[PDB]
Amino acid sequence: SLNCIVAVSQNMGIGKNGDLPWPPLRNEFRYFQRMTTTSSVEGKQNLVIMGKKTWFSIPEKNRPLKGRINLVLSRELKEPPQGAHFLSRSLDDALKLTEQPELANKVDMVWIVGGSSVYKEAMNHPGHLKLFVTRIMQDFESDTFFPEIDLEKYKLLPEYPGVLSDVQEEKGIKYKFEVYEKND
Ligand SMILES: NC(=O)c1ccc[n+]([C@@H]2O[C@H](COP(=O)([O-])OP(=O)(O)OC[C@H]3O[C@@H](n4cnc5c(N)ncnc54)[C@H](OP(=O)(O)O)[C@@H]3O)[C@@H](O)[C@H]2O)c1
Ligand SMILES: Nc1nc(=O)c2nc(CNc3ccc(C(=O)N[C@@H](CCC(=O)O)C(=O)O)cc3)cnc2[nH]1
Repeated sequence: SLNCIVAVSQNMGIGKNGDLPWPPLRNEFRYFQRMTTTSSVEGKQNLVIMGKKTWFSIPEKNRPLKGRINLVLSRELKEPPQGAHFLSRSLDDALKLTEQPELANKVDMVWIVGGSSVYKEAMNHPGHLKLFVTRIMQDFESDTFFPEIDLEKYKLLPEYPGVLSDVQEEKGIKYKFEVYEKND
């Protein structure tokens, strides 16, 4: 299945000057690490698809995201950024690549991890799509925003395996984990 994962502020912001609009939330990042890294199929890895700015928004010491196959999207870059496993010129080229048997046999989940335009194209992609959305319950100054969630297609699930639905809090900031789903 194809999955998006994101943390959004109340104003639906996701980035500010190539970083997150809020201070580091240690447990929310752990959640991101766990969901993207954990495969539900023994012996297979997970694969993350991300835009170019998101890739460089990750501290160099954490690149590539360990335990996961990192794929970057770019139309300008000649070579893949140092540390990336794959480069693709479009979202669909990347998805077509994950379906190649040499990959599919080693890959379980595909995770879209940003940025904005990558989120938008994926959420309108036809098929089975899940959105793992962390609702940060506080407005934050942002220059990049998450696109609209169409509630005529996406349904908020009341629970999901491995996700705590209770309100969380770190550094004084409250947030909750949500999961939306659509089929075709
Ligand atoms: N809160 C969160 O969950 C979250 C998640 C991710 C990112 N962020 C934040 O969001 C910001 C980055 O997001 P962003 O939307 O500004 O940038 P982005 O979408 O990560 O990257 C934009 C660039 O990626 C390439 N690209 C994107 N979509 C493509 C496509 N379909 N095909 C080919 N290339 C494609 C292009 O590079 P070229 O110009 O080379 O073609 C484009 O200029 C940062 O501040 C980051 O910290 C937040
Ligand atoms: N829910 C969610 N939260 C985020 O913070 C998030 N961030 C991005 C993009 N930004 C980043 C920035 C840093 C790292 C990072 O350093 N990841 C490491 C360490 C996590 C940790 O232990 O804090 C990793 O292995 O996940 C990941 C994504 C994309 N989707 C997200 N989705």
